[PDB]
Amino acid sequence: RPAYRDPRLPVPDRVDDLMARMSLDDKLGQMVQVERKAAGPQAVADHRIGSVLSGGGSAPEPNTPQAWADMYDSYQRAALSTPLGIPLIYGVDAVHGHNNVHGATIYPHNIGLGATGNPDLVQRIGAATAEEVAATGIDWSFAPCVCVARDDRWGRTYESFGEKSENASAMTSAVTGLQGEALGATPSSVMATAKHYVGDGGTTGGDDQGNTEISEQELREIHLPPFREAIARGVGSVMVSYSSWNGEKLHASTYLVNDVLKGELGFTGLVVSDYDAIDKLDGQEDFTPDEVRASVNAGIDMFMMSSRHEKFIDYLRAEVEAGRVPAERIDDANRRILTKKFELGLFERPFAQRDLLPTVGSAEHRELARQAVRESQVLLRNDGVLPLAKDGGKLFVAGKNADDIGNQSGGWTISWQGSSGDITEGTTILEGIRAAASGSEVTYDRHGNGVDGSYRAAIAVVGETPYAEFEGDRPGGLGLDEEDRATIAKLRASGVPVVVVTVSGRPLDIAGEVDGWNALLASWLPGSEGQGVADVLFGDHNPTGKLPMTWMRSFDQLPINDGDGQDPLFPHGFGLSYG
Ligand SMILES: OC[C@@H](O)[C@@H](O)[C@H](O)[C@@H](O)CO
Ligand SMILES: [Mg+2]
Ligand SMILES: [Mg+2]
Ligand SMILES: [Mg+2]
Ligand SMILES: [Mg+2]
Ligand SMILES: [Mg+2]
Ligand SMILES: [Mg+2]
Repeated sequence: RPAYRDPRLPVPDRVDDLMARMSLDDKLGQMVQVERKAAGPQAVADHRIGSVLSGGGSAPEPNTPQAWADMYDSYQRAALSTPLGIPLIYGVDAVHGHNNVHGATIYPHNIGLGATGNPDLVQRIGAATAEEVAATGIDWSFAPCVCVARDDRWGRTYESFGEKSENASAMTSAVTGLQGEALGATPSSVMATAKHYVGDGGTTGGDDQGNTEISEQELREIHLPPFREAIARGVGSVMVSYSSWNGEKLHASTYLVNDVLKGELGFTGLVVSDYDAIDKLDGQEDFTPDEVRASVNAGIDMFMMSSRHEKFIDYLRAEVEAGRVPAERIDDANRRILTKKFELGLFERPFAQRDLLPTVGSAEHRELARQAVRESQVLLRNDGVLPLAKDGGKLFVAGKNADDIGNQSGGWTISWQGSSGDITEGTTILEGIRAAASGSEVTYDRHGNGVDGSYRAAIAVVGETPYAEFEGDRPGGLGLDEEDRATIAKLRASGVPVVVVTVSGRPLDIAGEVDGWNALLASWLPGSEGQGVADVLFGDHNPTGKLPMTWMRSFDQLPINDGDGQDPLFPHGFGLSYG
């Protein structure tokens, strides 16, 4: 009988009726998103908490798609038992597939997706990702990063679709895939998150969580446009950045968050903080009442925290009681959060859609991922060695990234940082090479040992190991490590033609060596379907990818970006094909 329980009522009328019935404590609870390790289902319900997230690597046991759905439903049952029965919204980083879930499809990271120049493909990946997430019940992915990465030293360069605002703006089609045209319209609708607002790709030195020291014009012309496009597509959520703009923390920027994002850009959705982001406002651990006040009054609606939910609620209650946070600010945050819960259909269909569990890691989704692997490959040098024949002559394969699911997936794969090894279901690049050259003997040695002049070609799959966020900052350099250079030198010493394949999250500093390589193929972080690399190597896919970042002649040029007058090794948009 309460109007908010009427599923035929317009959403704003349902929101009005529910909020009319809420105590201040109910409203404070809705503004909390707590990490699952800090609060089980009962505690989430006891505090009337609005949201739970899994941080990177935060899986139930066992890590299976069914166990995630069970975990989600367990939290939801408790939330539904409260006096108002406001359903929980659950968030997760599903940033290249449902990447915390073992056996989920792992798509190329954003930088390779930007290299495809194919927004329709990115949209299809958003839709397939949303299906695999909705199978586990989770309602909300912290994706896409619409960050415009301007300094390759940044540990999140690979989460960026490219260095040009055009790149990221075009790829906000990921939002349309994840959400559908209308949030909640289909059962696999999953709320998307434009992140991180704003300027995370512009920090000085590419330092993660750093300071973006640029004019308002530069901020608006380079970093803002992808947010505008995501909003035009109906993005349900925007996540604020840890970084600063001209020394002002984004999480305290009333101007950028309230005045520009909510006001000028007219964003009507849910503004969420980054993880324990208010804690970092004063540079000291934990959050103070001052940090709560500053960030709530900046206009943020929901606060993502690793623990201390009861302390957050107590602090915010006191701020509201004292009038330092106006009552309308709490109501604005609740109207935005509850609206998305109603739009997502959570008051009608709160539980995991287990009919979708068979799609998780399904062949059709892996075929889509393989197509993204193919199109993300960027051919940068080729003297004729590529494409390799399927003629039967012996091939040699080497490199620490040749036969490693985890290395080819990079960060945010099962764990937060990612890791090396066979960490989820997929096909390695070496396995794709063996299958492409199905009539050929294929010798593999990580370090190139055993290669000789009897081989018709040697393939060295080198580059980075997995990282995420600040752990991936590289102020010290981006050259190949000593193993990669030793292995390539061993292969070149055989006199055999050498194909170098970079598995990396960004351009690497290779200008001093590249002239010795018969071919160079940039593969980025292709994900679980490594066979798409062999598709290009053997000419099944004539390379179509183009560089989404300008490729340095020297580490000393960073930051290097299209139009800055510097002379690059390869310019933005560069990519060879077979001719
Ligand atoms: O892109 C930011 C991401 O959403 C982050 O907030 C994660 O949720 C957290 O780091 C998980 O450990
Ligand atoms: Mg599907
Ligand atoms: Mg759901
Ligand atoms: Mg750093
Ligand atoms: Mg603090
Ligand atoms: Mg495998
Ligand atoms: Mg650049």
